[PDB]
Amino acid sequence: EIEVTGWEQALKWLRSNTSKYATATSWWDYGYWIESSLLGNRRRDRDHILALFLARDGNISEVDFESWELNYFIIYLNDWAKFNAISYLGGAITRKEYNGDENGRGRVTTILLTQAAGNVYVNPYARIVIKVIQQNKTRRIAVNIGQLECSPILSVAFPGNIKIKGSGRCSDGSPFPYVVYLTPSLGVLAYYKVATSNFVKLAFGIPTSSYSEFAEKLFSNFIPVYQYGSVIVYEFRPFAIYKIEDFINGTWREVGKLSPGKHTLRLYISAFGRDIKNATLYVYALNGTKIIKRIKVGEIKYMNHLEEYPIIVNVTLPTAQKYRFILAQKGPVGVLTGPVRVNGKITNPAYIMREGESGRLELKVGVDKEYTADLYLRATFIYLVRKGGKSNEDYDASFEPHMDTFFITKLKEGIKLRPGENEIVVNAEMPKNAISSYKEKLEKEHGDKLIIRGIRVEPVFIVEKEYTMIEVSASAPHHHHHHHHHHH
Ligand SMILES: [Ca+2]
Ligand SMILES: [Cl-]
Repeated sequence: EIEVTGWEQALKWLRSNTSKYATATSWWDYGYWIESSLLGNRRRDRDHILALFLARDGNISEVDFESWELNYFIIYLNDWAKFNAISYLGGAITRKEYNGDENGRGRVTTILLTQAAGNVYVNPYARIVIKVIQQNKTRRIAVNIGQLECSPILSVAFPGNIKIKGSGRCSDGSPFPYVVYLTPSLGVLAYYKVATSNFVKLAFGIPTSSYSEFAEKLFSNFIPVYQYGSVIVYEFRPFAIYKIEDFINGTWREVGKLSPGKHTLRLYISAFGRDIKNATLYVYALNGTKIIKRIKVGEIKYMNHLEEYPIIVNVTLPTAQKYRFILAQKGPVGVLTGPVRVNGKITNPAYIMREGESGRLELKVGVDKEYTADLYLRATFIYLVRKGGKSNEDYDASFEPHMDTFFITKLKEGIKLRPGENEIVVNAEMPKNAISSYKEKLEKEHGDKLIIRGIRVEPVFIVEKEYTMIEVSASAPHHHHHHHHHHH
């Protein structure tokens, strides 16, 4: 029997259900041979940022995917096999842990999977058997790896969230710094530094985080829209609502569906990687795919994406099949649909111009709807900052990735974009020192601890953009159906 990975089905899905201007990304380069007119994103500086997302948890894992115009993020269960690399590249583990020190010793297995085989979990190839033992009025998890038995730091069974401590030691006496997650069909064995990583959450639906509320927020930013085999396609919503409360007969109640009529709602907002600024809230009433009313319900001048707070609104919802909550604010749209030229010449679309340069810049960009855009030149620095070790060459070093973006210069106000391809022509001036200036700043701040991994200079179209925060089904509005005998 063939092993279906899920990839063939997932790409087919993406091709049939998403805009031709949508951006998908992934760890693995499946699909590299697919031909497009698109010079945009369908998936090595960005590797550190992908890994930063996947290998980490909480605040530091909040990467600004919006600046990439990211639409879909593909999670592949088989990436456990690449997880040391991802952990290393994302700053979760040291070089030593990643693949051994200079004597090939000390390497760590970040993620191992076991298959449920009734009451017990196995991986033949790794010679692993995980089982629950009952001894001394109590439960414990035993991980057997060859002849030695091992006690995980912590184990958590799902469904349940049933926590159960252990020693973090083997019968050997030797350390066992692993966490176990038991699900109905998988047993995940994770090294402690990556036990609550986002990959573990999204690959295996484990709702754990070292941080309070973080798993719940994450799941509103990444919506499973399709799955097959070992592939889950998540839609990215940078601004999302993870919990709504209706104020009902004097107390707040968590709600699923909403009835038409007046409501007072408390919206719990998760902002992922970027702040809310000068934002308007809406509700769009929808019948199927038709939008029948747009209602402004609020504004948010500013919310910090690391310290978000609930928002109270009052709304009269008309009758409709479902309600879509929208956040509108400034952000990027447009995918490059042909090559980019400076002064007649084809240039790199990731490095449009060097500091000091000048000239006619020619872009062709595709958008899904009409907008009025401003065009900027935007810089992106992806770099590493050594944490630990006494040198970039020391094996006890880990490297923490960073991504800073800033707008270098505005090139044009009030471009009218049209659904489909748009040809754009403008005069462009790179200030000398735009890049070097920032490079020096980082150098001065971090010293030898700094490794720059990528610098980009990119054209970016800024518009009032609509973001989908959540979709809520309407409830039936009342309240025998013999009315239809001998009808039609
Ligand atoms: Ca956040
Ligand atoms: Cl941006």
